Amino acid sequence: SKNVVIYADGVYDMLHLGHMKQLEQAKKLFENTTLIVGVTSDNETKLFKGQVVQTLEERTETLKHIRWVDEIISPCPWVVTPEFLEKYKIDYVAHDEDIYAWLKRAGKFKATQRTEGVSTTDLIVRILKNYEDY
Amino acid sequence: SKNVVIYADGVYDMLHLGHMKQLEQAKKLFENTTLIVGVTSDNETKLFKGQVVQTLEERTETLKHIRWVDEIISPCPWVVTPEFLEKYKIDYVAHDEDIYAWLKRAGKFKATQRTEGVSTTDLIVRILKNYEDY
Repeated sequence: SKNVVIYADGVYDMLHLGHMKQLEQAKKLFENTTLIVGVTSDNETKLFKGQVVQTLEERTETLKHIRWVDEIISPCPWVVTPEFLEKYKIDYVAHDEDIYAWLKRAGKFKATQRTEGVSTTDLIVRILKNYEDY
Repeated sequence: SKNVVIYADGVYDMLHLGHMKQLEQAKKLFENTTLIVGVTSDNETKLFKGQVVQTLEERTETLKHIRWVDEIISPCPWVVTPEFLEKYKIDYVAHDEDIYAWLKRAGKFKATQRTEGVSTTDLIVRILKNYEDY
């Protein structure tokens, strides 16, 4: 079947299994896909969302090693526009008032899911529990 | 050119960029390769090497998402033997008195390098420095 261009964006700070499973899900939405991953800039992420440990260059370099990632746009725009989708010939946007209503209206919204309890910060908590409060 | 089977093993706890670059280097030792990655068991790692945060299943599941990894042996043997290399038709073993002298003697040892300062635990230290001692 025809190749389908999928776009997923995010911060991808401290990349963990949860991110990887979400990228896998986006890559597998159709039989033959090109998965483009957008990595948000350092300044926009901190201004609008919150703190980031790794720089754009670090977060991008790590994603390059993930088998589902076909292309990376780094930095990506903070807000997806219809002209952005036109410019990169994106067929669907994958991700987890409604600022995405236009995407759904256009038939280009594909839902993916988050995995709880697999984050990098979750592992640090596990390490700490070897140390009894008393 | 002919396909070359490469074997790299390790713990791969809290997989980070350093691991990923080492896997990439092993995968790229020749033009056409099959990279087999061995993931050490939980009990042998703790007995002989030291503490592990993630279980075998977790460490293995994460490696499955790395683009350089063609096959995984999980758990792998703690000590590589000549019969192991025969059994999986391994051409070279890649990794960073000399218990590996027989590998070098056989022409099957390929060196790879470690990256300093990119580990998961290094990121936690960076987080903590936002908090002044005083």
